Amino acid sequence: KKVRIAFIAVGLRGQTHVENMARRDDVEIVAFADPDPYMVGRAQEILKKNGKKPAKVFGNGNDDYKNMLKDKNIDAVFVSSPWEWHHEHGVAAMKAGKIVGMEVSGAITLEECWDYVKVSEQTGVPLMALENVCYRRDVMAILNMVRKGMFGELVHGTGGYQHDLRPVLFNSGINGKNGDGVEFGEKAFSEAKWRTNHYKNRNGELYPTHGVGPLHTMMDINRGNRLLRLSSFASKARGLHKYIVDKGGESHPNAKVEWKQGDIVTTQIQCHNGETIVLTHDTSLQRPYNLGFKVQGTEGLWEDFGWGEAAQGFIYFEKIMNHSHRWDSSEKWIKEYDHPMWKKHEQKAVGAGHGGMDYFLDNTFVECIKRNEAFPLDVYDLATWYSITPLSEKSIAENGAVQEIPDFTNGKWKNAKNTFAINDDY
Amino acid sequence: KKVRIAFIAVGLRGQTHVENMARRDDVEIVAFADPDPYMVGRAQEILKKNGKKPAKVFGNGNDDYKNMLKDKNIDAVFVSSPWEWHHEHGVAAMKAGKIVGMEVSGAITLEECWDYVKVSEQTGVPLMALENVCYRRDVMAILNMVRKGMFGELVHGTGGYQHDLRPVLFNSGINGKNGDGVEFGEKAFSEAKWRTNHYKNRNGELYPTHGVGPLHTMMDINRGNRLLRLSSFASKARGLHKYIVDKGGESHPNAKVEWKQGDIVTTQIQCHNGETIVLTHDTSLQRPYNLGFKVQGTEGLWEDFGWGEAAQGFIYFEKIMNHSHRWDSSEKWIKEYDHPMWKKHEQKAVGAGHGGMDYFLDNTFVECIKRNEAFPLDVYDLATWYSITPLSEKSIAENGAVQEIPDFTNGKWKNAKNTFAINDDY
Ligand SMILES: NC(=O)c1ccc[n+]([C@@H]2O[C@H](COP(=O)([O-])OP(=O)(O)OC[C@H]3O[C@@H](n4cnc5c(N)ncnc54)[C@H](O)[C@@H]3O)[C@@H](O)[C@H]2O)c1
Ligand SMILES: NC(=O)c1ccc[n+]([C@@H]2O[C@H](COP(=O)([O-])OP(=O)(O)OC[C@H]3O[C@@H](n4cnc5c(N)ncnc54)[C@H](O)[C@@H]3O)[C@@H](O)[C@H]2O)c1
Repeated sequence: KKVRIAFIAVGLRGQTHVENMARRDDVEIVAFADPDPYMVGRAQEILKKNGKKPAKVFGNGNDDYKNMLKDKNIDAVFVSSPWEWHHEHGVAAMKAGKIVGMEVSGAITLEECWDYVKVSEQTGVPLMALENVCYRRDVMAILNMVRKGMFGELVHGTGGYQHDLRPVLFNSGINGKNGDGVEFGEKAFSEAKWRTNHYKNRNGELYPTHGVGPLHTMMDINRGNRLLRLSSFASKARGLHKYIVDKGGESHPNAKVEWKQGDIVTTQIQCHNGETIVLTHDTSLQRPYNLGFKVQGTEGLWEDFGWGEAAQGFIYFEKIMNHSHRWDSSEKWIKEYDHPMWKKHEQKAVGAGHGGMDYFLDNTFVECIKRNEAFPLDVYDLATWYSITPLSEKSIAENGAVQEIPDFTNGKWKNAKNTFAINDDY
Repeated sequence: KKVRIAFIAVGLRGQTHVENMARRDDVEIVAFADPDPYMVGRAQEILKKNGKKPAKVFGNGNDDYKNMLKDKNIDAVFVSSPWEWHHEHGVAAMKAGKIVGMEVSGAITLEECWDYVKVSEQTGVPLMALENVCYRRDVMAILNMVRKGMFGELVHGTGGYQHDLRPVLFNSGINGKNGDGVEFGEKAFSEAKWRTNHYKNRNGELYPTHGVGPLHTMMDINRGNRLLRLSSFASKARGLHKYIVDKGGESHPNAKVEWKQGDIVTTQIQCHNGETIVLTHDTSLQRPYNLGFKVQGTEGLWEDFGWGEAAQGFIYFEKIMNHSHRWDSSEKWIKEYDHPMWKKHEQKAVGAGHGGMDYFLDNTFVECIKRNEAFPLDVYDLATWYSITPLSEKSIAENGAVQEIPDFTNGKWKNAKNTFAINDDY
């Protein structure tokens, strides 16, 4: 009756998924696949901490996931691997008959986006885009207000991954430590080992899901609407070089690397039903954390400035606020229109509980498997968001030229219905 | 010894310029040219109120400015006419040997942008772009911080004319009244008479100067940097139709007009020295007033949410703020780094004084004439900002295709020096 789940990659983010599953007694954690013994060790400690038995470890090189996927007992897998490993891990999972929870990122190539959907359609094995910010308390509250008609008809939104990643892109290489050095690549630890190389070799919207995901759900993208085209402008890169000099001096070998990834990459996107979206990738500069959300329609306007707390935003509703022409604090609105799912299950995610928005994301994953129902953020959505990355890179190489975004649904977007957070349970 | 100034167009904005000049005893207001007797009447009342003698009125049709320009006593003129009249009024002014203060807007065509500069170079008569938001107290404070090196090297900025104009684009037609009806065109009053037609017939960045101007001064545009290219995305238009129905019912003839101007138009702009700029035109929807400024560099980040007051923003300076990773209120920073010009001349613009940012703008205009010095926002800048409009329209017609922005300076941008607000007087 319970769901048997394994993990491909149990690094820092895979470990969060391990803790979420480890806390549920409707899930048995069967196995881990990860070639790093230190990462596996803390994942196993998360298990011991929750009173669940250890997992079978597949730590023999990069290809040992192939052997874990032969386990017929395995129902579903979480893929929390580096960006370059996403496609290989997920399709091999679906081909082995394993339902996939796919961590976010962009695609390495446009080609893998199509291979996700086409492999999933052939195998009949569904895949969930694990976009956690779609389950952020304020975002879910705003979604609820949009559905209540409080924003009227939406015309425009903004959002973006705007989060200082300098302390994560560089470290010493010591296991367990970030922001303690200027090393990246083979000798560095966690994301510095692999993510930072993408900043050296590429220039584009490398991380579009956190900003676009909320807007996707609010504007019915792939569910009565879809994304038509985009154009990407990239600023110069200055922040990663400056950080390396300020932390580890001019004498470091790494002070010599020219970074291709501009500090700010902005992407304009046209939607079928008239809306427009602007994303911003901002990870190599000093700043507070803020994804820079704007949801704007004919009767409502919301803008945030924080990391998702009720009071960390501004809101204006003309007809409800007596045409005051002044921002209200978002606080009372986010609390009044807290999504039923959060109001019901709050104490599983926060307070007594744990995980926050991540609890709710992985809860949907598990409940969709148990109930044998389609994921609300599915393989078509993954492919769509993922495609923003290679198409932004092509736009930048073509000095901002407009790239057409493919329709990965082949017409299915027209009549598909929005099933994201449409009840209070999952 | 004093400057003799006339006015082409004395509508509501021209009247502000009349009041500014009327309050100075280093200026004599000689004449007005305006075919609307009601507008002339309140301009004359502004004169009587300040104890200055009445002006010669040239109110005989649209072409009566041509006769006012024959007055050899006239040193300079302010042009505060409708957008479609800007080019004709300004070049005729320069050809008559009159120094021009040009009100802001965009260009009707790309062609007039070149004609401004080429007429000014031939006649030797300079023209000032009257961008008042460049003199906004918080903006001037931020400019000062940028020049002090507090933001480090700038990579990115945002800004935009985001101001609910629905009550101005439609009125009854009664003289002196806005937001009191649903009429526009020949029977409507003030800006509803002419501006609203642009929303019917065009779709683009119709008003770029308020957002781009501050960034221009901070990034040294046309003064060691310049604008390379742009791409414009337009959302659907819904807000003007909705406003007409909510105010004057479905039965109005105007409920039938399909508006071409999308509610949100965003424009990405590449700068020569690596910076990028995103503008937003937002005038046909409910919202508080906020131009949505962002100034972002390697050591500082500023974002506003208000209409320019010290506390209406957030700021983060890594090295000065102990790497707190938290927004500070902009209040103490805007006050501490108040531009010397404001600190010195505060009481001429606010408190005992009058005009605010507009006092400082028109003060620079007058002091540059008296001193026979080049304007800091000159004819090349006008042409540049103005060009954003027709090029955005072309981009939207071409589904976001990238338009090259001309170099109106012909290489002069490389060695030209930033002279905007570089002293405490003008
Ligand atoms: N949604 C979120 O809030 C969120 C947050 C952080 C990271 N992420 C995403 O999670 C993914 C991983 O990020 P991370 O922070 O955990 O990085 P990490 O370096 O800590 O984890 C990567 C792990 O993958 C393992 N790995 C590499 N190749 C493998 C292979 N071939 N087979 C099995 N395991 C392999 C590594 O040994 C490591 O343990 C990325 O896609 C990242 O963008 C998402
Ligand atoms: N910088 C700012 O803060 C600011 C603010 C508002 C408006 N503006 C700009 O000022 C300009 C005018 O706007 P407004 O609000 O004063 O509009 P308005 O309708 O009140 O004024 C326009 C005036 O021009 C006159 N006019 C029209 N054709 C003329 C002609 N051929 N010769 C002489 N006069 C003529 C009209 O009779 C009217 O009095 C526009 O470019 C607008 O964008 C700037």
